[PDB]
Amino acid sequence: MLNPKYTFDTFVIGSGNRFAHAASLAVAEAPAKAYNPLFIYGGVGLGKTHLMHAIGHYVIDHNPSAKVVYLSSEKFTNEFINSIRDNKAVDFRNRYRNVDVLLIDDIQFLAGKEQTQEEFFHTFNTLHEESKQIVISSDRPPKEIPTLEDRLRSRFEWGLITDITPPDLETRIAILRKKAKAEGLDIPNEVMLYIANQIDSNIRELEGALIRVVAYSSLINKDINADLAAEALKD
Amino acid sequence: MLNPKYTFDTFVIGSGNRFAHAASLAVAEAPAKAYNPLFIYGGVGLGKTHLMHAIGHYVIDHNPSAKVVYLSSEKFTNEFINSIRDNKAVDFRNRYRNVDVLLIDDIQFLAGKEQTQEEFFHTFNTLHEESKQIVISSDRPPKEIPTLEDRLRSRFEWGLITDITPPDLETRIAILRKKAKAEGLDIPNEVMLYIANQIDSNIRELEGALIRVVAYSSLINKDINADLAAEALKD
Amino acid sequence: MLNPKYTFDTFVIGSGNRFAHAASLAVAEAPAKAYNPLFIYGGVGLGKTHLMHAIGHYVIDHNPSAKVVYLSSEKFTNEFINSIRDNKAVDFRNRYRNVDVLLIDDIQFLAGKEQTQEEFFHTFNTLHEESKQIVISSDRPPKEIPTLEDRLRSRFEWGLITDITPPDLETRIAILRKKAKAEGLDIPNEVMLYIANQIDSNIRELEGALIRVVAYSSLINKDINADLAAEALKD
Amino acid sequence: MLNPKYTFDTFVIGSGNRFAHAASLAVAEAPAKAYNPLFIYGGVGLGKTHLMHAIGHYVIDHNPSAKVVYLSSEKFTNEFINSIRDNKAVDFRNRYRNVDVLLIDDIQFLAGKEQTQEEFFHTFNTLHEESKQIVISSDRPPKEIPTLEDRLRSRFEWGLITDITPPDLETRIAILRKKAKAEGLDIPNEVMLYIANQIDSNIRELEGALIRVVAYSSLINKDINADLAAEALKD
Amino acid sequence: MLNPKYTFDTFVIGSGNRFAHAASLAVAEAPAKAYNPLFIYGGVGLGKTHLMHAIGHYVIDHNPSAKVVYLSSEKFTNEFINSIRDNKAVDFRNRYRNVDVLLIDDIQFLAGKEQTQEEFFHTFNTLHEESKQIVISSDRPPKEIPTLEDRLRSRFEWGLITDITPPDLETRIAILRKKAKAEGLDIPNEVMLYIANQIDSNIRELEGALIRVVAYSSLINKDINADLAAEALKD
Ligand SMILES: Nc1ncnc2c1ncn2[C@@H]1O[C@H](COP(=O)(O)OP(=O)(O)NP(=O)(O)O)[C@@H](O)[C@H]1O
Ligand SMILES: Nc1ncnc2c1ncn2[C@@H]1O[C@H](COP(=O)(O)OP(=O)(O)NP(=O)(O)O)[C@@H](O)[C@H]1O
Ligand SMILES: Nc1ncnc2c1ncn2[C@@H]1O[C@H](COP(=O)(O)OP(=O)(O)NP(=O)(O)O)[C@@H](O)[C@H]1O
Ligand SMILES: Nc1ncnc2c1ncn2[C@@H]1O[C@H](COP(=O)(O)OP(=O)(O)NP(=O)(O)O)[C@@H](O)[C@H]1O
Ligand SMILES: Nc1ncnc2c1ncn2[C@@H]1O[C@H](COP(=O)(O)OP(=O)(O)NP(=O)(O)O)[C@@H](O)[C@H]1O
Ligand SMILES: [K+]
Ligand SMILES: [K+]
Ligand SMILES: [K+]
Ligand SMILES: [K+]
Ligand SMILES: [K+]
Ligand SMILES: [K+]
Ligand SMILES: [K+]
Ligand SMILES: [K+]
Ligand SMILES: [K+]
Ligand SMILES: [Mg+2]
Ligand SMILES: [Mg+2]
Ligand SMILES: [Mg+2]
Ligand SMILES: [Mg+2]
Ligand SMILES: [Mg+2]
Repeated sequence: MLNPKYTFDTFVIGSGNRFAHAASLAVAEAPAKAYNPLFIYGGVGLGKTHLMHAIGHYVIDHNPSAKVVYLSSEKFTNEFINSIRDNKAVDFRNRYRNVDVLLIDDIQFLAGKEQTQEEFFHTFNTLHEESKQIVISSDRPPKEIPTLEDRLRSRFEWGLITDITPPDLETRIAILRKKAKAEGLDIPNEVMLYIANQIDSNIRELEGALIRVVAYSSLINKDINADLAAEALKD
Repeated sequence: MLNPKYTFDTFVIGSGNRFAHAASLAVAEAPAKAYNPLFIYGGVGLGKTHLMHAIGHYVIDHNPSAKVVYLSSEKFTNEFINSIRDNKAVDFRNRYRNVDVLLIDDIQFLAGKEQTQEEFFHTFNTLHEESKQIVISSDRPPKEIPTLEDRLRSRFEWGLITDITPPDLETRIAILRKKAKAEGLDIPNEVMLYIANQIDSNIRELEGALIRVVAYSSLINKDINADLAAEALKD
Repeated sequence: MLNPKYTFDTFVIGSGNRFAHAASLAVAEAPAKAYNPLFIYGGVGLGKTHLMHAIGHYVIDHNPSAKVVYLSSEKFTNEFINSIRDNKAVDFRNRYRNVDVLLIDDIQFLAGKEQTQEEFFHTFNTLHEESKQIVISSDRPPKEIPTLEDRLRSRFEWGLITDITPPDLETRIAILRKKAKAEGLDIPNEVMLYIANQIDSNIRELEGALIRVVAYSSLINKDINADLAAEALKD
Repeated sequence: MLNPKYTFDTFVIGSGNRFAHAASLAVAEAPAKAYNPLFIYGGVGLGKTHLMHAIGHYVIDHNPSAKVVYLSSEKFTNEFINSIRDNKAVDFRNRYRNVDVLLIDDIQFLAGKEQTQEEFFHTFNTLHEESKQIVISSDRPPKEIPTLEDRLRSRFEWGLITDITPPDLETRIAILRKKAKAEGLDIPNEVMLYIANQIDSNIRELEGALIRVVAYSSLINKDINADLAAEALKD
Repeated sequence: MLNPKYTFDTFVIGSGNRFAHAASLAVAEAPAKAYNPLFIYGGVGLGKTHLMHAIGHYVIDHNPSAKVVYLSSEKFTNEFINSIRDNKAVDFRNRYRNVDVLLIDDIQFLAGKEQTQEEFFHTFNTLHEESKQIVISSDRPPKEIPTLEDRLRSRFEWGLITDITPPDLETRIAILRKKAKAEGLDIPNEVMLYIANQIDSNIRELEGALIRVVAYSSLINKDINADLAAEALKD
């Protein structure tokens, strides 16, 4: 279930993510003991899911008996709605109310879902009173999620809330050198600089702009440089 | 489900398609470990579908367990809309969210299909965060697909993007020669030159010209030469 | 569904239709495995529809388990538009995308019909990719059909195109002789020769001129000869 | 729907209309199995409509399940254009394309109605390939109808064409006697002979002459002879 | 709608209007069953319009269910041209093709209106084929109306034509008597005989003379005598 590229070690710290990283490690090192719940929000492609998976690995790599479960809220909704239609709701509860860490991603996808919101509420309360770790990610802070009840907003606000903001030029370059290290790549700093300057959006667009430049250098079998990089990225 | 005619074998490589060929061979050699997702775009009849079936053919033969699925985005839409009407959404999701390689063709037909775009978003995230191969083809790069949410455009720009451009005279001649050898046809080079020189459009029109010339030869029982070829293609 | 008077047995082969007839029979004997698609074009009354029924009969008679559908693009347009109004698009698609042989007459009636063009595109792609025979006819070649997208034009050009031209004096007579033979009639050669010489337009006008000669004869109850003929066809 | 005065029995056969009569009777006796289509043309007031209603009477009397529709091409035009404005085109098609016999009068009023012509085209084709009788009347041969496409002219010439030419004096007398007999009148021969001699135009003008002679007789309470006829028709 | 003073009860029969009167009553007693159409022609101020209104009143009085419409051809022309501009021709056809009796006055004003002619043709055929009464008035017989097509003039001649000729002295006297009885005046036969002798033209001028003579008498305050009449009309 846990993408194995998404560790603390592959996660680059910058000003924009420092809080969320420190909170995520606090929680990993001391599950249910440090911050419960941890609520992480922020814009598209900024590492929410990466951090959530990093908390996961850390906890498992340190307690092989720990029942650790990641899933988007869309998947939590689908399994729940199913258990009602198939009358096996008792089996959905024995699953999700007895995990040791619950990592639930993108809770904004519960908007306009009266029933799944309620079931998430009862799941949240059970896990909290049983000293289990809850980690929720969102694209926006609890106040800005519509159709949400006070009682549920109130529990999202009860632990630590951290935001993630987009990285600067320097941080984008550090994210580029980190993926390049991961595949043994010798790349000039003028290239990274050039790439990071064009792509100031999400680390996916960024990750992708690098994959291209390299793959192209490989096809034409020529050394990587800002002349090549710019050619590979016109389109 | 896969065309036996569309393999890496029957695919002639030229300057217009070298990138997409290499990318597709890499993806095929290393499912999910090389480029994920791979996104291929280009004009009419230049080998996108062929390259996608080529990836399928190779993976199934280097891993007879792998679940490999090819479909147009229009079939993905129809099957999805159906699954909601006949209240079997769980069966649609069991299939598309649990494949090892998804080959999804002509992604632009999700233009202005808000529900299906969202269903494809979650399908994508499930497969990518579980190291499954996504290959996506389009008639255009992600920045140019209308209605396309920016949430997906980004996921399309996150792996490798390759385009294919129309093959030159030399590659068209080589596509003709390759089709002829496969039907066991002995055809003079001057005829392949004649055909390749008149048809500079798409490879579908190029195959059609050869089929016409062969059929008109067979009908008038005369050996294939450049006078016959010009006679058979006048209209 | 199919005209029992429209078979290979009743189709007269001349230089003007040798190519279309040869193609139609190859398709009929080896469906999906000789030429696919087959595109037949030609002016008014030259046996396009006759040849498409003849392929229907041949395939049905030789494989009773084959799903063979003949229809005009006009009926395809109305059945589609209707399936949309009645929320029954899925019933349409289950029919036209699962046949073994699609015989679709007069595709020029899709000029100006963008929604149905897209629907025929998707039907074409599904049938071709699943090794099903497509046969399309037209009053003109693909490049002369207005409003057609390049992706659809290219699909019409990808198999064998065959044109039909107006039959010569020898073939007109052969056609008159064949109609007469079927209708138990007995007619001097000078009569066929006179009719054959006067009607050089379409086989409809030709059949019609034989029908008036026979009818004028039956009326004034005198036996058929050149003088009666010229009297009958005085127009 | 049909005129009870317009039968084969009430129709006076001359040499100018012998051929239309025979063909009409043949059609009536064997619908869809004798002449299909039957195309009748001729000048004003020579019994085209009479002959069409006569076909309709004969078929309905020998087959109560037969669906027989008589209408002018101008009524076909107004019902079509309305069915488009009122979005009920499928309701018009259900009517006209499933009749057993279609009797359409004065086809020349389709001249300059390119949309209606096309709908009639598709109506013709549907009715023809399902073995339904078509009967068309015109004031002129298919060739002489302006704006008519080739594909439609060709279909009008595919069956039996029959002209009707104005009646001779013997037939004009034979007809005046039929109308007089139909009203139980006793009228001297010299009266018919006088009228038939002064009126050589259309049977409408004949009928109106007899009506004037007879109305004048009854007004001035004197018997009908040549002198009174001559006095009544002075203008 | 209609003139309450134009009845059978106020129409003075004489030898000049005998035939037209008989025919108009014959039609009124037996709508669509005695003469269809009825064509009335004749010079100025001879009671054509009066007869047409009298038919109307009689039909309405004996049948409250009956749809009777009187109008000038000029009102028909204008309402029809208006219907085309306003795209409401369907509304024009609904009105005029579904009446039980159509009284259309002064048909000659259709001369030169080729478009209105055709509309009146089709209207005529529809009313006629559905056994509705058509009454047409004119200043001249059909052959003398210009621009009229053969097929329309034919239909004007298919029924009864009645001419009206100017009235004699006895009838002029009787008309004056009847107008004078209507107003409740004691006018000596000497006066009526003076007016009738001097006014031999149309009954409008005849009515005009009486109105002057009466008004002259009212002003001078002198009983009406034949010398008072001579001076009143002196100019
Ligand atoms: N700080 C970081 N260091 C290294 N890689 C990073 C960092 N932030 C993001 N990435 C990479 O960027 C990609 C997107 O990260 P992800 O964890 O999916 O972001 P997200 O905020 O969860 N996106 P979304 O759900 O669309 O709003 C992954 O490949 C991450 O490893
Ligand atoms: N490089 C090539 N060598 C051999 N055959 C080729 C090549 N490129 C395309 N073809 C053939 O061309 C035809 C069309 O290829 P296909 O892969 O369907 O193109 P496409 O890019 O998918 N077209 P479209 O989906 O309309 O934009 C097939 O018969 C292929 O076999
Ligand atoms: N070669 C032929 N031998 C015998 N009959 C023929 C031949 N060609 C045409 N006909 C007859 O001609 C008539 C019209 O043929 P059909 O196949 O309908 O023409 P088409 O090309 O489909 N015309 P159109 O659809 O108007 O563009 C039918 O009765 C056919 O049987
Ligand atoms: N041969 C005939 N014998 C008897 N009555 C006839 C004959 N021909 C025409 N009539 C009568 O003439 C009148 C008009 O004939 P009809 O059948 O309407 O002619 P038409 O050819 O349709 N006229 P049109 O549409 O203006 O060209 C009717 O009253 C018919 O019954
Ligand atoms: N025979 C009649 N008896 C009494 N009044 C009559 C007679 N003929 C005409 N009139 C009167 O004369 C006037 C004109 O009659 P009207 O019916 O309009 O004539 P017309 O033929 O319609 N004229 P026009 O339309 O100019 O060609 C009205 O007041 C009628 O009542
Ligand atoms: K709740
Ligand atoms: K949708
Ligand atoms: K050669
Ligand atoms: K094939
Ligand atoms: K359409
Ligand atoms: K299309
Ligand atoms: K047409
Ligand atoms: K005439
Ligand atoms: K007219
Ligand atoms: Mg995420
Ligand atoms: Mg493709
Ligand atoms: Mg045809
Ligand atoms: Mg008629
Ligand atoms: Mg008047």
